[PDB]
Amino acid sequence: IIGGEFTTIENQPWFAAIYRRHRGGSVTYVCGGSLISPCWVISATHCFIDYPKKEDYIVYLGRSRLNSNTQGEMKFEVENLILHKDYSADTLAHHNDIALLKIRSKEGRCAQPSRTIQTIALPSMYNDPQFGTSCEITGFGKEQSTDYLYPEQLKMTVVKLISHRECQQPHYYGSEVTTKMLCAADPQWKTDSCQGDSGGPLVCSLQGRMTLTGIVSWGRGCALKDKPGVYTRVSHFLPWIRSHT
Ligand SMILES: COc1ncc(-c2nc(C(=O)NC(=N)N)c(N)nc2N)c(OC)n1
Repeated sequence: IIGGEFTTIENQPWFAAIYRRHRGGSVTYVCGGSLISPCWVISATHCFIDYPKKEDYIVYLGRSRLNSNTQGEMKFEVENLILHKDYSADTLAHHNDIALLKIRSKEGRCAQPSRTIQTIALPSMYNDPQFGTSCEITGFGKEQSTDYLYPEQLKMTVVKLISHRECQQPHYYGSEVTTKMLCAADPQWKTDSCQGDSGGPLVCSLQGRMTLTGIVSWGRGCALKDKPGVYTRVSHFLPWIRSHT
């Protein structure tokens, strides 16, 4: 997250931190996700496509920090790793950049909800906010594009929905963007998601309800003029989400 502000897990209690085991026992951060039900986290397929084996991954919930334990957190193995059959990688774009992780603990359990651990609602079918709507994004990704390190503390910021007609322009992303994608950005290009934020939530207030409108997917740079952040448009995948769960 370029710009924005620091936060803790209580503000975004559905945020999931996804890590990978290494040969030689290193554990590195991979991607954010969102708890949509006690046993299901949702995320981006591109996060996992190079290491598509479930035993390599660990999911944490209720965790506000990258390399220290947060009081109250729950740790899971991935019982099930579901990548979208129609995934494709463009030069920038990712199509169908959506994945599901089934989580179960060493003791064999799913998430118990708490002050630090809650679910996020999914949108109603094909129902998105108007462009110009402010939504919020969360993740452990870089604070600047040049940074080598990821922040140790979870961050969030605000970006505004951009119309497809507008994202569709050349000047912008041209045809790279599709109707199964959304674009969002700061009017000044002052704040954005960046590397490390992929798979995390884009949450919008919809009918007085906090709703998972998008999943951080791609962009050209972070926080640059005419290069919004691109998000998997969740309201176009509900049957996929419903079937595989
Ligand atoms: C050298 O150009 C370049 N720079 C950054 C990314 C980049 N962007 C994002 C992202 O989400 N950006 C955004 N929302 N604005 C991401 N999660 N990860 C990445 N590595 C990239 O993509 C290959 N290319």
